[PDB]
Amino acid sequence: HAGMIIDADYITEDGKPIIRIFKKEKGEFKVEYDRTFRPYIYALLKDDSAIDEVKKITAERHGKIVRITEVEKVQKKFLGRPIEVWKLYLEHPQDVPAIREKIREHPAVVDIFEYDIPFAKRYLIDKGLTPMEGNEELTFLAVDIETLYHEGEEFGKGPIIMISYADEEGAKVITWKSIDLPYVEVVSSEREMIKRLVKVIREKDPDVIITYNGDNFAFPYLLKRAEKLGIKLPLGRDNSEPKMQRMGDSLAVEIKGRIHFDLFPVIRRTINLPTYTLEAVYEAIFGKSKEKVYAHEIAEAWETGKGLERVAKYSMEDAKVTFELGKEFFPMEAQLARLVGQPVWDVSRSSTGNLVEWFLLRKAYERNELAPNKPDEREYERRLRESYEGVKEPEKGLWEGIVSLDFRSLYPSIIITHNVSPDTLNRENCKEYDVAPQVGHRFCKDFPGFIPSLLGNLLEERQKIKKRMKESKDPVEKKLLDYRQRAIKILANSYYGYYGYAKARWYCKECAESVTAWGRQYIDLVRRELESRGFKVLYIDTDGLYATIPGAKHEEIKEKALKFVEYINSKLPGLLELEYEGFYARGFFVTKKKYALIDEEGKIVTRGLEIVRRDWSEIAKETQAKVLEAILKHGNVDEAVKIVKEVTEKLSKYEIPPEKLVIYEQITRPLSEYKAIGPHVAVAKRLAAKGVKVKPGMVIGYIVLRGDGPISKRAIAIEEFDPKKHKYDAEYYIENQVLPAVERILRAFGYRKEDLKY
DNA sequence: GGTACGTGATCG
DNA sequence: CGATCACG
Ligand SMILES: [Mg+2]
Ligand SMILES: [Mg+2]
Repeated sequence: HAGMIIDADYITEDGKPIIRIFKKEKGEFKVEYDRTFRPYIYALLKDDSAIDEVKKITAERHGKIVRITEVEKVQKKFLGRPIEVWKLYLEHPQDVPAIREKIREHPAVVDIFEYDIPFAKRYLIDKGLTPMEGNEELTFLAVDIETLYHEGEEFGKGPIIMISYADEEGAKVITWKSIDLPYVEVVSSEREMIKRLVKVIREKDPDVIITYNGDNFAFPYLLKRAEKLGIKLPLGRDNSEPKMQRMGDSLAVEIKGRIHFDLFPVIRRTINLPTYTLEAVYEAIFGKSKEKVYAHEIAEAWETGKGLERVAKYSMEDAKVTFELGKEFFPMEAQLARLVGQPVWDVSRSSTGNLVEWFLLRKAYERNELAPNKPDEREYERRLRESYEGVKEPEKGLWEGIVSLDFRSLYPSIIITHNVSPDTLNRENCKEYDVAPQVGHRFCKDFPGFIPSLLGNLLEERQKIKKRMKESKDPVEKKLLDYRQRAIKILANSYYGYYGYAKARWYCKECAESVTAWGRQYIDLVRRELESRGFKVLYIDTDGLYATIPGAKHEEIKEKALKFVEYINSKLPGLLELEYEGFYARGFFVTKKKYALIDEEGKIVTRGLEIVRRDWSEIAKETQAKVLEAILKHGNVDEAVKIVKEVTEKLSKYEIPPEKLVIYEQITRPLSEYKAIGPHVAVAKRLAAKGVKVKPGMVIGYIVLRGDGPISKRAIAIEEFDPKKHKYDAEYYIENQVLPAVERILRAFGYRKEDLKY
């Protein structure tokens, strides 16, 4: 007796928390309320007698004192050992951060546990509730906005000039200037356009609102303009406004009762691109071109009133492709949510490490296993500093016909068979153990470890799904089950990396090294078997390898490689599996996770080399693209070296246009809060002194001028740069922009920074 | 309702 | 050098 859980949160009523579970039941929105769930933490005491002193600990919050409501002695498992801890109950979840350190402080408290779990996620776990279960069909709406922007303006100065939305009914634009198009709704003002978006969202009542970077652009901007205009945005199903949440240094927006699905973090994790522009992303997924209308063109069309039909078509397409992309990427996010038992909102905005931790926390509750704590700043830094033990340095030069092989589906099987877990590492009075090669870590065989045990169930569940897929005549369940087995593969293949994740609860350096040591025996086997087949291995890392058959035909390399994977998988026991990732026409390798390739369709794929960001000048970005194109598209490293020598000489002779020398960097604080004054801050302070309203979010465009001292004293605001009066710093653009951009790439061919000038 | 991550440039 | 700051 349940529908599909889409989210969960809590509200406070008479100072007491009420859990809200948002559900979709046979097409209808339902909200369930729970007033009975209580927040709690665990305390490990030196002796049971101490509970009388410990239960009397107090804190303060909201003018009122905070108390431990009730105490309960519980028997749990910690570090693969029985443990007795006290469950300390509180009235409100905001009581936990107020009292937890007062409890930890106590002389009779050995340690505290499970004290930083958000209340609604604590509820989902403890109540055994899993989001996104069932065949419930959700509704979707893509939303986008276009704003009037001028160089280096304060966030929200310019009005919103268009709002676009799309669904299965089509893509529409709301604007407040006359545009004669079938999909354009013309209203009287920015205020009436924002009120129309509110009306469209309330009427369509979508379960999912899809945006492209709506967390940082569309919704913060809508909220800023709504504030300036004195209007509300009752977008929540409870009529609440979209809520900005601070995630890192960037934002995350939640719309209560709905799933705000921002594609930007999703696409950034899923696919590898030098830029994540909507146009680049759409082309990568659907193989279709999308036209861009730049901010300066939008401003010119709006202010002049000429060429506005072009701007409205761009706004309409932004919503249309946002809808198509959302429908493409949501199914996998929905199955990952269900698998880890947390809402899509949170899961779509998480790293795989955090997905593993949410899976582990729920599994720990189900297995009565006390969860280890997250490290403190000291421990987190020490983990970042730790050195692991075990591949080779890449082959130099430009290689043709490159085959890509993936090793990742090897590691879950190694964790399971060798019982690699923090609870099985170096156990006292162990009867039988596995010793890791080289590294020598001992893993107890006496009981299955917490992680190996879960992994085995994950892998068995995936095999059952795959078996149901072969035996199914229904194409609808085959589709759903395919996303489910893919979600398990993604989660299982994230465990190896998680053991080494410095913020992990079940962090285990020895576990990660041991998996690396056992894994290496299979990587050495793959390498040897490839090499006896005539293959040259050009690059090897724990993730995979790149190989070619020097001087062979491309179809021969493919055929032999495909035959090779088929053969190795037949020799490797169990679920240990090698995967043929792909083929590349050309490629070069600099170091670990620093390489560049080109496929047979002419698409360039790189890792850890490209500088397509606003804080790098166009001259450096343009030169680097030209160097990569000379190498990968022309197969000519001599051309790439000549490109760099020409650009640097042209910079020396002041032959490069100043527009290609601009650096852009955002102001993120009040100017007095800066500890180190970088060039953009030095420029910003001068603007503020002139009367400019400098605020966090303002992007500073500057050019570095010739002179003595650090660059900060020699940087000028772009609007103040006069080509007649000012002279840019050619040495800075050569040595700090152009050469660093290309020196890593060209190192793969034997050139040093010094070889790239006349 | 806890506030990302890895990585590289520049300051102090 | 270590610290500080920004990108996407
Ligand atoms: Mg747009
Ligand atoms: Mg939430």
